[PDB]
Amino acid sequence: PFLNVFELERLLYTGKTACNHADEVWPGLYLGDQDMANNRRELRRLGITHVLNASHSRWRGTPEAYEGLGIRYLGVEAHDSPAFDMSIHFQTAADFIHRALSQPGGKILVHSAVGVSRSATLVLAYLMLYHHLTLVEAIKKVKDHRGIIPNRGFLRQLLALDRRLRQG
Amino acid sequence: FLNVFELERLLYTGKTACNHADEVWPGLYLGDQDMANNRRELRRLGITHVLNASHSRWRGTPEAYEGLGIRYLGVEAHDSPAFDMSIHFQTAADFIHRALSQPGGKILVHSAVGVSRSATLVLAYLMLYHHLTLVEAIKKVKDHRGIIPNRGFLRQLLALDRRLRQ
Repeated sequence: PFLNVFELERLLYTGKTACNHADEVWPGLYLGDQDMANNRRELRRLGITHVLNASHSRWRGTPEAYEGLGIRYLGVEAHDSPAFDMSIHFQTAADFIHRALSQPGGKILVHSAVGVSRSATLVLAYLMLYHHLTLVEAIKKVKDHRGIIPNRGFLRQLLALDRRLRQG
Repeated sequence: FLNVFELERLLYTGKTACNHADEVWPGLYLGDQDMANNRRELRRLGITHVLNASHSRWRGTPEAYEGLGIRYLGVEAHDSPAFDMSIHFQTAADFIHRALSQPGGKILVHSAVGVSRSATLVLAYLMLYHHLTLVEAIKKVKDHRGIIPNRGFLRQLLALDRRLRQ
C-alpha cells in the first residue's frame, strides 16, 4: 500500500511540462503535439514545409491537408514505451530533419501525441548526429524552449548513441 | 557521466515552469520568488496570505506585504535532501488551513523556484487536512504545476504518509 521514493519520482515525472502546443527548439525546428499537427492555420502561419510525425497512425494515415499546404511528410510508427526500439528511427529521422533545415526557408514540425517523448527523442538524436552536441548538451538546448521528458528506455537508447558517437 | 536516472532529474527539474505560480488546489497558489515580488499580480489574484518556504531570517517579512494587508509566515528551509522539512509540516499546514478557511482567502505558498520546498508543504497540507495519501496529493498537484520535491523531502513525506495511515 506504500511505495519507495523512486516510484514517487517516476510518478512526479508524469506531471505538467508542456506550455504550448509547439515550440521552436532549434532554428527552424518546431517540436510539438498532435493538436499542432492538426492545426492547418498555424502550420500555414509558421511556414511549415516539413512534418515528421514520430507517432504515425496507420489508421489516420497522412493528414489530408498537408498536400494543400505544400508539406513534405514523414511518419514513423512508434510507441511511447521504454520497451520500444526508437533507435530504428534515429538516422532516417535525423537525415529528414537535416534536409528540411538545409533547405533555405525550410521549417519543420516534429511531433508526437504530447510532444515530450517520441518526438523529443528524435530531435535530440538529430542534434547529436548533425551538430555533435553531447546528449546532455542537446537536452539543455531543447529544454530551454520546451519541457521534454523522453521515457527511460529512450534515454537509455540515447545514452548508447551518445557513447558510440563520442568514441568514434 | 550522467546515468539515465540523473538524466531524468536534469530534464524534469531543469525544465522551465509554464507559469511563475499555479493554482494547484482551490485558492492555493504554488509558485516562485518572482511571484512573491510581483505586487501587481499579488493584488490581481487577491492574495491574502503568503507562506515563504524559502525565508531568510536577515530579510524580514517583505515590507510591501503589510500595506497590502497580506499575512505572512516564513519557513527558513533549504532545498537539500539533508534538510529536515518535517518539523515544519504541521505549522505550515495550519497556516495554509487558516488562510483557506477565511472567506475569500487566497494563499501563495512559494519557494525560490516553486518545485521543492514549497511543493513539499503543499503536499503535507493536503495529507494532514484533506487526508489524501501522498500519491493522491501528488496526482492532485502534478498536472497543475510540475513539482518535484528533492529525494529527502520525498522520504520525509513517505514517513508522514505511513504515520497518518498507520
